[PDB]
Amino acid sequence: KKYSIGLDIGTNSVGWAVITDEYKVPSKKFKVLGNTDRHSIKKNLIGALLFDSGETAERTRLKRTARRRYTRRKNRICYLQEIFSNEMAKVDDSFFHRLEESFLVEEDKKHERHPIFGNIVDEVAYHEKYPTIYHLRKKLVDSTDKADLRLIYLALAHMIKFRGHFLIEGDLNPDNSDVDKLFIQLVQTYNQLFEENPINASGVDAKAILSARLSKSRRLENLIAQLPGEKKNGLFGNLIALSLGLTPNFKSNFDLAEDAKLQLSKDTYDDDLDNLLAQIDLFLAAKNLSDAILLSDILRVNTEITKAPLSASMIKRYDEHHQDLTLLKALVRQQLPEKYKEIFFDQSKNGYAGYIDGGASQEEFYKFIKPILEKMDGTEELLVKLNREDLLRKQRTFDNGSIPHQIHLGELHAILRRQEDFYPFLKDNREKIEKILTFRIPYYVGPLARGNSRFAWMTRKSEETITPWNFEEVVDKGASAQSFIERMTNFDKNLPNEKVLPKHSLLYEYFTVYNELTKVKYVTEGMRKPAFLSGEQKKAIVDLLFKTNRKVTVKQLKEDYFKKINASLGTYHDLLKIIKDKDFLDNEENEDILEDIVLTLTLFEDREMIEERLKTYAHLFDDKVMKQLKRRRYTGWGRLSRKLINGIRDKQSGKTILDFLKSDGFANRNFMQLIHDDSLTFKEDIQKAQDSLHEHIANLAGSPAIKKGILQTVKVVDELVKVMGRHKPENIVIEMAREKRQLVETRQITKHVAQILDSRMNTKYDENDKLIREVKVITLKSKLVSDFRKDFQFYKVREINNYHHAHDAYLNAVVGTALIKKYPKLESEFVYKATAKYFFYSNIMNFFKTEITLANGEIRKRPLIETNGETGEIVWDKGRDFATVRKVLSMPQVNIVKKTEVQTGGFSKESIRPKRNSDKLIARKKDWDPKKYGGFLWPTVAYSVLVVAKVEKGKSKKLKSVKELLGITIMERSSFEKNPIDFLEAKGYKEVKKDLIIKLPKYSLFELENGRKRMLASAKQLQKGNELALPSKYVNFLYLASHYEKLKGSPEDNEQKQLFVEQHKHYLDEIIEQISEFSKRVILADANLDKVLSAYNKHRDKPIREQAENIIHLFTLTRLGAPRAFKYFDTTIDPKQYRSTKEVLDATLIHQSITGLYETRIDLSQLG
RNA sequence: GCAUAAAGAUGAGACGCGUUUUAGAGCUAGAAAUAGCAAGUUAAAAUAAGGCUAGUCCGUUAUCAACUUGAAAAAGUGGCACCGAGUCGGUGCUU
DNA sequence: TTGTACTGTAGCGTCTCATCTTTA
DNA sequence: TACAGTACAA
Repeated sequence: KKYSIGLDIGTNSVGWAVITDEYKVPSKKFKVLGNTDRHSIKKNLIGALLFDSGETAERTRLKRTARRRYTRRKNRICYLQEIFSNEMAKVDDSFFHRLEESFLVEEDKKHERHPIFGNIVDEVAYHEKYPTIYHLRKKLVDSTDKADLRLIYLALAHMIKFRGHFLIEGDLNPDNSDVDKLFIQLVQTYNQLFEENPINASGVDAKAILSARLSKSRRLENLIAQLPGEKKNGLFGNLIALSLGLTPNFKSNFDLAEDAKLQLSKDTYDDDLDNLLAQIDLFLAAKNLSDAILLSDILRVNTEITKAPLSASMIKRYDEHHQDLTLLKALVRQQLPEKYKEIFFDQSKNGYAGYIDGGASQEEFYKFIKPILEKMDGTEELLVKLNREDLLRKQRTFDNGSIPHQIHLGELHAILRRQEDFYPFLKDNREKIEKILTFRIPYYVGPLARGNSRFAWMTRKSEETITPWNFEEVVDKGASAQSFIERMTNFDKNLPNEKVLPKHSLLYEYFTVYNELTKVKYVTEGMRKPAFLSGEQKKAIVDLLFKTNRKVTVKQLKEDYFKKINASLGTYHDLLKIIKDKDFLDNEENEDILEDIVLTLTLFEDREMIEERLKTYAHLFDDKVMKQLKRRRYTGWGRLSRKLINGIRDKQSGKTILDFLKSDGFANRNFMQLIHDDSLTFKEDIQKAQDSLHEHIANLAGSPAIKKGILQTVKVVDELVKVMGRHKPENIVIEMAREKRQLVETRQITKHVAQILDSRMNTKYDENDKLIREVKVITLKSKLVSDFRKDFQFYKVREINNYHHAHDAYLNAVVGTALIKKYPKLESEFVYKATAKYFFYSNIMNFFKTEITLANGEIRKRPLIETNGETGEIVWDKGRDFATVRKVLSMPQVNIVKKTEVQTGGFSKESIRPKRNSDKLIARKKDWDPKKYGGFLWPTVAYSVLVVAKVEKGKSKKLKSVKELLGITIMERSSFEKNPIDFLEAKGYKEVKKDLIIKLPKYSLFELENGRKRMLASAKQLQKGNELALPSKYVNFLYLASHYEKLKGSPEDNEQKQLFVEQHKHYLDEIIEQISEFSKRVILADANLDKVLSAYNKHRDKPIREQAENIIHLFTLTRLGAPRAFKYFDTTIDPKQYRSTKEVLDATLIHQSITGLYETRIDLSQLG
């Protein structure tokens, strides 16, 4: 009467089985609903549920940030146009409207088709004058003429729209660092500080380290070669620590005024050089070198002194492109005149035309043109330009990601500074335009929402619209920066209402050192029995050692104190070398505000909000010591709150928990032992400190991929309980996969299972016990059932069918129950040192084996009947039990369910196809007709919809009644579910029968003649749906065959398996018969099938291993799901696609429940 | 609990490309189908259609068999034993 | 004039910062 | 892998 549910959870499957206490799987007649004639169907209680993998929220987040970036960039351009509008209205007022209209075709425009100047002659004169935008930018930076206001807008908008990265946070200016040589300036500044003035000889110094990975192995030698040496690490002769600090902190080499540990930084050189900058320079020339190295790396050499180096570099790129284009054209004319048409005219060959007008990248163009350029002569400098990747370049390439925003800011500042005198409004709000360019939302502020986002945490002081100008007096940056951290650091697991402390808390580190000092016991001459460290001894250990040094050694008790009378307190040592007062550290009277200091230096990292938090302590401290504290910075958070640390007194000892850790006398108790005890009043308070599955699924943290596996397992268990007449099982057996995103997600998809199933299943209790254990949830490791498979010839072959999930589940259930009934006293080990446990798990399994062999090559015998022994009940019966297992594995009917899903995601594929006279193109925008503008293709159908209505076909318009499938794409889903009838009537259908509309998601199952099933992949595509239930003998033979010598068993055993697979060669022809019969009944791919037969016939002489391996490959023909392309020995067999859904409109639609036991068949041929 | 690993999540702020349509007067010999030649590097705009609480916000993760109640949330709906096994069949009790 | 049947398409490279988490 | 685009076949 009782039973047990076995489960095998995966990332793409949930295998379920129901066994009774003698390992048989029962079967029941289930009621069939619907309008078909069949009223009851026999089904076995074993099966699997398949689904598509659950996806992480990553891609959605990336596209969301891209959306926000485009919105904010368009807002930047709108701010700049708002600035320009009043004066633009006085000169060519339609200008911004033409720029907005630019995308439209010639007929859709409402102004002249030429955007910039609004007529042909001025537009072509402009494009002849400035071939690129960079010519215009350099002209506006350098020339001193009053320019047309439109050109000013074009340049400023081009800098503001595409504006470079923000990684370099210093206020870099390139014009002081344009030159590649700085050696003489650095050496002059050196010897006016270090009065030597030795004989010196100049040399270029920036590029010389750019030749290699920047390191001293070049530099010490080259700098001694530059300046005649009196030192080696402090010559100030282009030493690398001036260019970039060392990544490990190291003290100053030939220091200027004070000892300080230099570091690689772009955040602290404006502060940590207070050896001078708070008391007053080599470091000026040093930072000039520091700019110079990457600036020469990212700008080409400038021999003319211009204020716009980036525009000049791009002009140089353009000019060399033009020269090499002319040269290459002439050369391929005069040497290879038949290749000229292919290179410069055919735009699909990766030539020059395919590099400009086609879609070939620079690398593809180089790879194509290298043989052409090399087989010629006179093309040598072009070849070296190609080897340096500098041949026929473009002004906007993939490697413009190195330009910092400072260079664009310099060019924009130069343009405004030149042109302010002729247009006064440009001078009146130059700062505003520079702010538009330079502004970023801080990462700790997040989206600028008004309470309508689920991603925002910002709090605003006022309620005005946030522009880049009033951002500092509308956003409470302090509170927002706080909430950026507070939303992330979780509460403690015990009292989930208080935020945890920082890990560098004095209280938390006190807790840690006292916790792992509490259970330190010393055995010595002074006592005959071991005693733990008393509170005085723990005090002495902390006070002498921890409060002076971070490392620990307990031996001071034996060597000093008894005559005299993974632990650290790092923050105490830090604050003792900063404040340098031991009193104010040991003074607990202000320890709360000391923790406030630690908390603020943990919450905040941007410097002035740290100072903002230390305004309130200005009266405690003098100015230089907050200059010392602001440089300190703490990272990481403690695991438990302050209420558990200091907000509680025990009702028996009278002590706070940290007082026990400080002093619990002898018989010391640690933190965990304290809170696990109920005689001390902690456990009941923790239980008092403590309601839906769908949140319990989430706050048990992990990716949203866990939710599918766990939740489908839970719903399977719920419906399986419902199937058995609400009678709860006595066991549930869980695969755990303990001893690869699939495996780590799988282990997360198994860890939660025992908790959720035990909490859901066992819910009734009494006054004597607060849970009556009724459903023992067993946890098993995969090794157990894997050894059970490989030890009694129950081999799995994953390629044949999806029955292996259900079979694995059944195996989990049988070995789990048969394990705990043999060893009842070991419930507390499975039911909800490493080598010893490994040997335990290795030697537990042998009780199944009739013959047991030790690690001695000798024999012992075990009886056929296994018994518990504590009570004589039989728990395994060698014989009928193996017969039962083989019978269950050989069953042909297993409930395999593909979970039907309404598809969600992108509207279509992301590439934008060119224009065509086609109706399949999806409009990019409401007014943008794709016949003129192009659009997207491959839309994704959300779910199909069976309709039955009249359509007006024939040039004689009259109503033929029709019934056909229709694909409701993700774009149309909302407009369809709003009102299906009007949407269908807009699709042309007329007199739609509203009650006959059937929503069909993906993998909707239909049954056809001969029991041939098809899964609806879309309105225009089907999938295979049946399972080849190949008998157990053939799968055993195939596993023993395809792994022919990699089996690695003991010698005589693998040899007799060798002769067995040799002796049963006819199984190959029998499996060919099985696949041919199944594929002629259900797969209906004749050409692929007789290709398979012919390829099998032509390789009958091949060895058993290779033949069997290709037979394993052969099951891709009959597999459930999409038709795939497989290969035999030689031939690659392309799939027969099921590319028409006319076939299922007269079939039996099957509505399977999650277990698949409850069905609702709808015969579609009786509709319309 | 801490130290020593690794693998993975969730969120925010930025950058550079790419694609698309338009603008950058193509010339000559010609009924031309055309053929020769010249040119090519850049810009604007969009970058899920869109939505309304109109924010420098939100729009691709998760959830979803059918049927009966329920706006929704949700709740509810399907007899058993035995002999067999080509995707489940048969026989026998029961209302 | 419209159903099969075959080869072909399919947005991606980072960077700065936060916190977590499970399994050894 | 599910559409799409050419190119047979009615």
